[PDB]
Amino acid sequence: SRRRVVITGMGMLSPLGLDVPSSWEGILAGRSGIAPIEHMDLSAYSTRFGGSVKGFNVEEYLSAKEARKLDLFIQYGLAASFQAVRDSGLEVTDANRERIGVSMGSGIGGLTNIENNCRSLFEQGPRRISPFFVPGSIINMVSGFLSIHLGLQGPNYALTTAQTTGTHSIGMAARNIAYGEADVMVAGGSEMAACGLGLGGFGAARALSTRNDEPTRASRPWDRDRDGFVLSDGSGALVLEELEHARARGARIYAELVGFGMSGDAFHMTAPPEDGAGAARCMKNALRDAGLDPRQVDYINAHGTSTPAGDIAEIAAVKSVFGEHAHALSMSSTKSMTGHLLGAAGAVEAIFSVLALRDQVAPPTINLDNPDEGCDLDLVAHEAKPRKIDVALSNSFGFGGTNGTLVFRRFA
Amino acid sequence: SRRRVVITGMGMLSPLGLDVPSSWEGILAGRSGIAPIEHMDLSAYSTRFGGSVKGFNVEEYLSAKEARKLDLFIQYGLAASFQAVRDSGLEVTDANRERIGVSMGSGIGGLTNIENNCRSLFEQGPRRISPFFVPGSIINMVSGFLSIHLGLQGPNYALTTAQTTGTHSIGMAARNIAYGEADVMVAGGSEMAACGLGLGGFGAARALSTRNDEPTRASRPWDRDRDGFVLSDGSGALVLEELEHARARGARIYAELVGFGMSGDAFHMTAPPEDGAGAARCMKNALRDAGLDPRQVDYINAHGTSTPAGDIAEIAAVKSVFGEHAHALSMSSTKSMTGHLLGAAGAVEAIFSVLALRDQVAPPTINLDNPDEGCDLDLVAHEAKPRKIDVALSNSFGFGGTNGTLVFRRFA
Ligand SMILES: CC(=O)Nc1ccc(CC(N)=O)cc1
Repeated sequence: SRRRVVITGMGMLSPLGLDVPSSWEGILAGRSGIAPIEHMDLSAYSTRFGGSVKGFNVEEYLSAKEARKLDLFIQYGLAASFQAVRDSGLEVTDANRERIGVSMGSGIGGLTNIENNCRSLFEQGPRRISPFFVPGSIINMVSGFLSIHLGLQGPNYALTTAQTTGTHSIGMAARNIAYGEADVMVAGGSEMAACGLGLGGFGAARALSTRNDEPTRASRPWDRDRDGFVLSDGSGALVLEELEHARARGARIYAELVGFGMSGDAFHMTAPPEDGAGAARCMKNALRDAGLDPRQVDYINAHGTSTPAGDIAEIAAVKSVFGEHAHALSMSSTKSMTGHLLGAAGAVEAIFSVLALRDQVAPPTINLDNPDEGCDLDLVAHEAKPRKIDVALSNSFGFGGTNGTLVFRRFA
Repeated sequence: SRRRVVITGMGMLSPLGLDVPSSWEGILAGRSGIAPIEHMDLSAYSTRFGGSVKGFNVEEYLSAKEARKLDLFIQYGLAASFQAVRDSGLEVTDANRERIGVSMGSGIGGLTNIENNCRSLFEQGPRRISPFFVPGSIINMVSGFLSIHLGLQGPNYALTTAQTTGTHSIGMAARNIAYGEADVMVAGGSEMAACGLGLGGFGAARALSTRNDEPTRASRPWDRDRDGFVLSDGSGALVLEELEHARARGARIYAELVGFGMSGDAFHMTAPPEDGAGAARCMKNALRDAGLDPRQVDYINAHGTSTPAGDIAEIAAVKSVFGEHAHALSMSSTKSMTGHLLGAAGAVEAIFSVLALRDQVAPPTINLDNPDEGCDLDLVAHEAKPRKIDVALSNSFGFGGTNGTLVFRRFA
């Protein structure tokens, strides 16, 4: 048998806002968080824009001294996690601290720290590398720092499955609780790869939209004029909680996490297969996990990266999985507004999926001016759509052909 | 309901050899794999030695063309994965490809590659960044590339939990099989952190031994003259397999994986607590998971990094878990010979723990000339000790206070 898992707290930094309600307000308004990147020389770069976190104040969370030790991705991870725990009302005690764990991940980790320490290294040699370089840059330090700050002694780990990280982190945290290895988990991911290395790295693979003239129109999933993904920064964290543990302390329950699917394409290092066979297997695995029929799905938060191959594969995968119901569900890419937070994409999009359930509204796919060949599904073009949503899927399909799907259902 | 998990295949690059048998021969012979580093000028560094992989031929596994796109840690991860799969005798088919997954982790991932591309960016501009920078450097691409080469469509993910990565990777892969998410998993980790930022970063933290004039004597777990860990490179991979699946195909079974434990210290970003309270919680979780009397434990492969605080914390944790039986079991650190492979430490040491079971021998702790205050257990000083081993435990502890324990026993 298996215990049920609910969402009792959510936290976020995104290009739309410094918390969940501000981000969600921008999502439902169709607002873009995309703009040229500042305080950075991007002259020799073919992409000069992205989703930055605007006006983040780390000292709401940490002392200036402890923040100086930590890469921005870790700072963002901690901000979302601290928000999620506060949002949950959970009280950590000697009686429960061994049952409360953390799985906060990242796709690329501490590129900003690596960049700045490389500067020191090359210019002045190794003795100028920060003593906190390693612990302040490695991906497990959101889980590490959070556990130390709150006294969490439950399972303590971090995933790194590129653009699938956040989805896998939440799913595997849910499994921890279901199989009785924990009663509470903080899970999600964080990312800050709007360094030269991130824009240069993805830029070198010509993976990025180069629509520098109109950065807010760059991310246009399933639009015939799309030219690659938009790089974005931020974090999402959820408090996952066993249902009876949640009910006993009178927690506010946003939604139930009913399904987790994983698969590998085993196809290509960066490109999905044309027919989305891997994403189809993963969605089917998630629905089977949830004991649900494809007909019961109302809302999908797509991966929807605005890459020509990625977008088309996801249409193929949804038609294959959902057959005569594929047009009845609504599917949207919130990456049309946020851009692609890579390892954090799955975390913030799980939150948007839970909020679609709370508010009975499908977030828009903005910039869908001219759907491409075969993009004839309900993709919620331009504006939010109020509707019945009992069951919401969130998909993540990343490099190495690693796929994740989460199934959320209304709780009452 | 929970299925049993056996080891059918193992693979390894270590400072002692280019496979498991050659590495194991070194272990039983008390040979050091530590030598001054030759692959770069370390004259400006306070540490100029480590455990390098010697004579690695990537063209035993991959085309030179593919290898040139991949960081050494991915090459090392693929080499150990391919060895483990071949050693398993398992044949991938349309019938089973969806039931075979991979969880190969790293602490740091492609630091060398990211450093080299940082150098190109700074000296020459962003147009010199490799288009293979991201897929050739990020941690999930051991899992990704292995799945692509072998056609593995099961759960596809990667852990990054610093020096606990290998242990966590193996443990959670076992859980995937135990719970029915997969019948086979390739699990372990790989590390190549021996670049400027790696030796420089650990150097800046004053974490590394500085015994440059006698590198083979540098790693001296529990010795009163120890002065930090020795940085080492390589990979460990194991094929984990549901027991009936293994029996059904006539697989050679090395041992059964009966116990996995995790805990957080919630103590310090980098320092283990002196009393080993988190290590003790972790081992107790693992032993309860295995349904064992602690007195059943015959052999512990310690974390045994050769840091003052780490080594002593482990004696304290073992004494607290095992009481008087702490004086009956054998505990050794193979890090005395291999050094600290960081994210791969848990992977190679799980293999040494299985081979301890197959051959009925406790590997030595070499260089244990003067055991420190309170280091009065059977630490297998100097020479391999043939003895009865029914149950073997492998411990890892990492930055973020992250703890993993694996419990193996003989299978009949
Ligand atoms: C394996 C390979 O073809 N590497 C590669 C590295 C760097 C670049 C960027 C450049 N213009 O030189 C392009 C390609």
